[PDB]
Amino acid sequence: KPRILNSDGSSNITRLGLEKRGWLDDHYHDLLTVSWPVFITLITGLYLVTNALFALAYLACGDVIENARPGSFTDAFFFSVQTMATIGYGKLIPIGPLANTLVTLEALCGMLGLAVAASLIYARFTRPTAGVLFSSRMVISDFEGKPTLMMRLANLRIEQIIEADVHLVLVRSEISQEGMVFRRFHDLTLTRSRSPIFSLSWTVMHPIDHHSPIYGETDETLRNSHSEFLVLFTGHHEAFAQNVHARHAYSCDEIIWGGHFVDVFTTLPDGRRALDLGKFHEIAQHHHHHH
Amino acid sequence: KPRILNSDGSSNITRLGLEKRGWLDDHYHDLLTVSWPVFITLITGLYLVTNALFALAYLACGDVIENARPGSFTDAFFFSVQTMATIGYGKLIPIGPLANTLVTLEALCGMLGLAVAASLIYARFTRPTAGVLFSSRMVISDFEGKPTLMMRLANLRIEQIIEADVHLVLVRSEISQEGMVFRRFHDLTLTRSRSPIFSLSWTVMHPIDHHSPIYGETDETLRNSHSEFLVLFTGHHEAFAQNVHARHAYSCDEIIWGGHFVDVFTTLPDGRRALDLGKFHEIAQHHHHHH
Amino acid sequence: KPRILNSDGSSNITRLGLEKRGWLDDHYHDLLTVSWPVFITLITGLYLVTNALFALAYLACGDVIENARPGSFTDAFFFSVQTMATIGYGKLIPIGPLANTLVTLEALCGMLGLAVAASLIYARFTRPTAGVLFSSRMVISDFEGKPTLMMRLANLRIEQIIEADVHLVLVRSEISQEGMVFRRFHDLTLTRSRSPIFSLSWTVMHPIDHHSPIYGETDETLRNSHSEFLVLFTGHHEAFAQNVHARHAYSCDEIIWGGHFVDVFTTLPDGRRALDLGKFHEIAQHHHHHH
Amino acid sequence: KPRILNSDGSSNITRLGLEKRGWLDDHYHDLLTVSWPVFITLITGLYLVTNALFALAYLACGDVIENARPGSFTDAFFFSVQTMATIGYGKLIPIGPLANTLVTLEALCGMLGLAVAASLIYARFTRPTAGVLFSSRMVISDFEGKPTLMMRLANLRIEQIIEADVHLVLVRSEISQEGMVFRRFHDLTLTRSRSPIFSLSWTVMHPIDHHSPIYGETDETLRNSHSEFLVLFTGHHEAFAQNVHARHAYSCDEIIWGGHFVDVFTTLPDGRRALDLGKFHEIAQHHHHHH
Ligand SMILES: [Cl-]
Ligand SMILES: [Cl-]
Ligand SMILES: [K+]
Ligand SMILES: [K+]
Ligand SMILES: [K+]
Ligand SMILES: [K+]
Ligand SMILES: [K+]
Repeated sequence: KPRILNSDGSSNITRLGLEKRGWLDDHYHDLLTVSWPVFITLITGLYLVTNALFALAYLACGDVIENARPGSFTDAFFFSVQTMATIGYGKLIPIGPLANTLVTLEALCGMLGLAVAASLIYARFTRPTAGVLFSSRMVISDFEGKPTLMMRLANLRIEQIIEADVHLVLVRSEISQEGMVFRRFHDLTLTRSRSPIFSLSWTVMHPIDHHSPIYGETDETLRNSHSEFLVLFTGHHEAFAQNVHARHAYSCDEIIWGGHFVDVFTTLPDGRRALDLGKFHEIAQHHHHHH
Repeated sequence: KPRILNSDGSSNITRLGLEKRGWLDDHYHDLLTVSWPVFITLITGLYLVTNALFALAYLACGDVIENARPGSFTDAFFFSVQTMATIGYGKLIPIGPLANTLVTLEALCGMLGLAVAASLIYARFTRPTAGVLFSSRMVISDFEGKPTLMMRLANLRIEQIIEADVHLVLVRSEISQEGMVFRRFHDLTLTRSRSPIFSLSWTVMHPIDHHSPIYGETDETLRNSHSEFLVLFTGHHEAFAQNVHARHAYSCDEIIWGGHFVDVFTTLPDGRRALDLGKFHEIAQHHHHHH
Repeated sequence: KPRILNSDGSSNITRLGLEKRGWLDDHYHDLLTVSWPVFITLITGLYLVTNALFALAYLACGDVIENARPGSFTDAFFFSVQTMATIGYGKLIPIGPLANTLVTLEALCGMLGLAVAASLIYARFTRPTAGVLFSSRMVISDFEGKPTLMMRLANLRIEQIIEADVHLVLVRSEISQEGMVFRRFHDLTLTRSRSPIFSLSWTVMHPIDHHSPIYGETDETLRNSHSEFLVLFTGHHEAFAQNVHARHAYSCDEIIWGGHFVDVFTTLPDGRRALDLGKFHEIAQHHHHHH
Repeated sequence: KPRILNSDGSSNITRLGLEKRGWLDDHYHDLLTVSWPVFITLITGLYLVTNALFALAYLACGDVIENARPGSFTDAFFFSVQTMATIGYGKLIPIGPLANTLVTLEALCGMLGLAVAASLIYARFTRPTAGVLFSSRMVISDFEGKPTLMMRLANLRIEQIIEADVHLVLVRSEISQEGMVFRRFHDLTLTRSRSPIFSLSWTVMHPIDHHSPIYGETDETLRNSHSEFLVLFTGHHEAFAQNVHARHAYSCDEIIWGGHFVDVFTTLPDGRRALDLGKFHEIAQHHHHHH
């Protein structure tokens, strides 16, 4: 049993091609992902090499930086750094027609330099994360007189997410009248799918009624169709004053028949009502007798 | 009677944990909240203690700043300030291999320095506020032949909010067939929940009909379930050319049975039609006779 | 007959209060509206006064700018300009403990200076406009066998608006069973309210059927209720790769009973199919005979 | 047979007018479209011709730049470049009342200069692209016992698009009871129009049932009405942490009656499950016998 969706809801499918690419994915399309400290290294790195190059560029021009040593790389490099940052001390003024032309070019570079560098930082850099915890398991047990598929999520930060949508989706292999076998998605209807203010915990619920794609199914039948469940969550995070997304996926064998999530809200001596996420993945079962 | 939601719709529940944190909540996740004047202080402060440091850094290098006094902090500090701002007067040029290397590092810093500082300012700094006033009370009284749960809201600014949604929500403790007591959310249907152009005042209305979760309830029964009402409002503000959110919460004892909001629109000698928010929280009751 | 909504769908109602204000409406809440050329003046202006002040600040410190004339404002001012821009020529270096402290403060100022100035520009400055033309009139005439309320809109730019929503809304004075007279909004159902790709012209249509709030109404009855129609349009503009909004309002006497918009699409010798907005406000009527 | 919508869903219709323009379309309304390398040229170019100008401006003032040659353009130009970038070496200080006034003006320019330049870059520059491939053809064939209009789309990048909407739309010429011929849009209902996580491939499907605008139509009848199909796709791209849009259009003769898309998912020796976009446009037909 290989898994079509990973737990984080990434696709396992291998992709085939080697030709074109996202314009701007990389001309984030193709930096704004890797960790903060790394990001800085890269910009730092790029900052140096760029300078050390213009440095190399002045030298190959001659002894054309005043008050500089003959053909010295450090002196020049620092003049470069001193040109690009736009520090312009003066002691190291340019010389002639050429050096000066590299100057105005080098200034331009550090200017855009700064802009791009600003864009990234803001882009990140923004992309905020949702701090949403999904339960490691699902359960099917009775609620309001129906067997109900359930799972739950928690908000890991103190800030509030408002206008929160969850979508719970069955994915499985089906056969058509026409004898074609395909992979189909079903949007399980939830007792409730919109929570206007998500702040603590949320048990999402699919009553398996006669209208449910999983009516009359069992573990065995679910495994036969290699059924999986995909959960997508979204919301506007008060913290970032921005939007957030989280996904997660579950396979059949992560569905506990009969289970009940343990209550996650507590009452305490200090602070009264509380919420203990230590219990978030806890599920109760009734264990049957042996002989 | 302790309150589960505060008037501002913040949650009263105590949260339990002490382990992880929002990546970027603080690496706004963890500044862009505190007041303008404060923000400036902080950046000002940071600006100083970063300079003073590099200052300390040059000194611990030796008498390595030219035209500077021996081991003087002020002179150096100013050279720092003069390096980071990228002012580069020149009179205070760096000395040797080391100082110069701190320089290029210090320039980088003030560069990102500027970018971050720009990001924050724009981030704020944006997050605009909705200037929405909620009535201090709710009422239940007859409209179009049904008892109706009502409350109202007003736009506190001259700008217009377009595409405005309100969601009015009953939260209460219920018992399931299976003898489990939980807290449930109901979306009260509104005679109208979308207002395409919100500009003045808006009375939001829940006709308590047979389909209403509060059909046949009374003050007594509402208190019994510790019922609360949560209101979320959102919209695109023409002002900021951006989105806005406001919430508020009400308990049972802020529902006035029989009350009628007072009309808030006026006709006047000058300007004709007007709107008086002075009367926004005013509610009419019929008082019954004593003996 | 005074008008409750203006043609541009602004509210005519006078607003009453004089106490609080939008935090950031103005601390755009309270610049990013006035025209480009004006914007520049203001920043230019602000740029000068700020400098001329720090100038005044150095002087009141003494003859503390080197190579400057005694107590001269121009010299100082230029040193200020030379400090704030972070030009730092050098010929005009600061003097002592105090001047230098104004320096680091002045640099900070021009830094934020630049950031704010950047934020605004981007904010504007963004807020893009929709170039949407609304017809000066509405018409009620027969379409598909029903009298139909209609009006139309055109896209004034070459770019495309995608995902376009229009909302057409009756506003009028009504009376409740309970003898209260209020102003009510009705969302007229449109044959079609979503146009996924708005690019040329769009006649929006409300079939007055038995379900319509304006079933059996007439000019006379519409005027009695001081009925108005409010139109809100929104969409994502391909141009700005951003969102856009437009509104407009119509009173009774801008509804032409019997009228038909003139066809606005043409066929031509050159370019074949065309679209002539010169005809956009043209309406056909049948004029009855005299004696 | 001329085509009303092109394959990319641009409109073929000629537009008529020559009077007003988008405020900011160009005052992106009217730069942020042309290719990266080009963009840089333009800013580079602009950077130069703004400097050369101020250069010309100083000269026409006299020999007013110190340490500069008499009336030399290069020297001045570089002083310009050295003023605008805010490099401020010093060796080339300004002279008198006038030069200095051009200075503070030139600094302002390079300041806004930088801000605008930063805005554009971020604006671009953002507008991210969707990397969505549409099948070159449509098909009508039986699925679940109904003839079904189908086509499919694929994600060309490794990143995921979440909350993806597709809208498939019949456009054709119709005649009203009132003998008026117009162009009408129909929203074909899809067996599924929202895909919460689009990542690989998606066959979009319109079961032609009794409720379908294309019930009982044929190639002949479709051509008669000059029917076209328009597809709009949108989604939030995880990559850019932003939104994306793609459209495409199809005419009658790009609908293959009886065809079946070839399965695009594969199983392999290495990596097991894969997806081959090489087969994306492949369609199966049953070819009938000759004599
Ligand atoms: Cl499907
Ligand atoms: Cl209403
Ligand atoms: K400088
Ligand atoms: K200098
Ligand atoms: K500088
Ligand atoms: K300088
Ligand atoms: K000097």
